[PDB]
Amino acid sequence: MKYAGILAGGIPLPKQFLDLDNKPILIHTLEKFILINDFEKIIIATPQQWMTHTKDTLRKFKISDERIEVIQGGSDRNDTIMNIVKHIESTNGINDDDVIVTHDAVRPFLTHRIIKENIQAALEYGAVDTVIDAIDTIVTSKDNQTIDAIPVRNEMYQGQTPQSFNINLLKESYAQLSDEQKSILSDACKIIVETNKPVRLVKGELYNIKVTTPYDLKVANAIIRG
Amino acid sequence: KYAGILAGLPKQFLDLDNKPILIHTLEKFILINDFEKIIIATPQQWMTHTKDTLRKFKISDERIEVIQGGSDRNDTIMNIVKHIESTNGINDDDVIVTHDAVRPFLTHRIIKENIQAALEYGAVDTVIDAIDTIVTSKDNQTIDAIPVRNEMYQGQTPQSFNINLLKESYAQLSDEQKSILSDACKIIVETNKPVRLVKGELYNIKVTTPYDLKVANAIIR
Repeated sequence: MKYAGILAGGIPLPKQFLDLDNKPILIHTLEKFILINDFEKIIIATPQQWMTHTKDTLRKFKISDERIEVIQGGSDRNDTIMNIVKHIESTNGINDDDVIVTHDAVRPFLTHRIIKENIQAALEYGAVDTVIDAIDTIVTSKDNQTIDAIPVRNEMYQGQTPQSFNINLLKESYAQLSDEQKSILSDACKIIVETNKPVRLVKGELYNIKVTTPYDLKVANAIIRG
Repeated sequence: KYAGILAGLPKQFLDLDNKPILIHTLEKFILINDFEKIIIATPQQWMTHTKDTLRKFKISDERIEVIQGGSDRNDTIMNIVKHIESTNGINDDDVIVTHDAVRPFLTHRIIKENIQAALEYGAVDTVIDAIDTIVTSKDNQTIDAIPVRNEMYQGQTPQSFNINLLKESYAQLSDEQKSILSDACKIIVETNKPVRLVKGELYNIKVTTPYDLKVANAIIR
């Protein structure tokens, strides 16, 4: 079975509640998932502080899909994903072949194609990162002052989301980490990488941006109209 | 201090809010008086159009000169410095701020900081902190590594240099080696000199694709 985990983080107002053509970013994102019947549940995890606001917002914009549930997020991105896993486990149990497609609420421009390919790659390979080829040259620095290296450009990618997993694999790898590894690891796919399992790449889109700044909001208002 | 604006219908003539990208870029350099010359290097076929475009948009600065570009980006940078050499000579402390014409959103701050860093350290890259997690891959299919997030930056332009240092570094390499390293700061790196960082802006994008042009019109509007 296939599940969606929508990560709706905190911060005056979290950016997923900003308006994009008179509809909050969160609603744009959710509408993309509602149109795929493959998902058994579509779970929005958000800090307690924003839970009622999330529920109210879904109602205001006539979201009525019976698969949507709003739950409390965790202490970091990965703890939030594991809260979603525990919610699925408590309500439906977990099957051998279950996959979860996790995705940032402030990325409203992912496509049907991206979601369906994430599901298929998660079933085939167990772990999936959505990335694009680096738009600008990647430059590395250990001191925030001088160049350390300029790596080979065709090997560099910028990560987006979704990030998708066989759920049992994600549980086993998260259990396989160190309290320090859990403690500093802020990427979900790094959980898999660091327990030395393969992570497949799904190519994103240049417009699959994260809306975090005013500049992003300007671009997002342009994207939403095309 | 010299400006070298690299101009490869070419994308720098595409309209951005009803004014070509090249003019947007040039206007930021014209408002910095430190520059002794502002040189636009572009292929022969585009020199008069370039000149005409500057006249059409009331660019009236005696420091602007349009010269013939080179066989690649690095050969064009060296065409610029050789033009500077033939016209004015080179002083010990001369710097050049090189910049892509299709990056119209650089700021006064960025240019001024590029000037200080070139005078202080000899070589400078304009970069921004990586907005997304950087992932590496050897097969274009599976992750190889996820490097440390705070060490990752995205390179933009300007890239600015003490001119004698750049002459010396380009002279000590192979032109085949030069072309396989087409980043100017990568060539300085490979000639064993340090490169200082100046922080750009998230909007200091290059306008190369139709999608980029849409984003650029969104930024400006």
